[PDB]
Amino acid sequence: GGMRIEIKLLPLQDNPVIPFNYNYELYSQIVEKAGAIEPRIVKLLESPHGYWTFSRIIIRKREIIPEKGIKILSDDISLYISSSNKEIIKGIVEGIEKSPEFKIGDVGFLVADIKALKSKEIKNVNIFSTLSPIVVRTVKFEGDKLKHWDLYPHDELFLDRLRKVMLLRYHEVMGDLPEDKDFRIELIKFKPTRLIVKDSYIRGSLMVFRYYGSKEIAKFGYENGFGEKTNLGFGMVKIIEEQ
Repeated sequence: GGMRIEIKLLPLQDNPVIPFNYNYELYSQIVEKAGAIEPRIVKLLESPHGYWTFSRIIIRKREIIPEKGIKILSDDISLYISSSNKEIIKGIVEGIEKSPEFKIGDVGFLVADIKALKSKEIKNVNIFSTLSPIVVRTVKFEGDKLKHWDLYPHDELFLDRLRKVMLLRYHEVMGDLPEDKDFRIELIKFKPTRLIVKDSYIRGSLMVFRYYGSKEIAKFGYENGFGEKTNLGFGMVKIIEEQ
């Protein structure tokens, strides 16, 4: 069943401005903290198959400062993390309880609280909303090397690519392919995003979509994120009753 948690963050400085592209730095700290308590889950945490996922830092009141970052205008800040593997979550929770400080750019944060969220029931039909951008890629030509091409819901290959990615990740993480491998989605809301992850741009979709199909895959995406690069802080979604 895995677990989903909410981490409340308290900035040490007032009205700080954090950079927009903090994914790799945040990812690194979580892995570093979890590894200190259980070196054996580091391999799972760093695997590109996405054994877990995390959201973007959710700030209740923010202001986008072009060419500077995100200006925090509130102490109500949350970071959500999820995984189908309870052992991963316990490693992360314990790791953070022991080392409660996070550095995002030049802004420091203190973990103010860690709460387990209720894992909602997953059905054959669900309305999902992104907490972090969904990344779905394909391979396109670029000189003498294969370059990854980021897709969006309006792209013809999006759905088939998403389907393949989910099946591949499910096999690696769960151990075998899901009995029901089929699903479709219908876009409700959409906005493209671009983020630098370590040294490269990763383009994804912030979106609200209705999912139809395989319950096994819906549950997997809900717990481990939809799409690719989930362990780097992508593809996390929440369930909404109607929106």
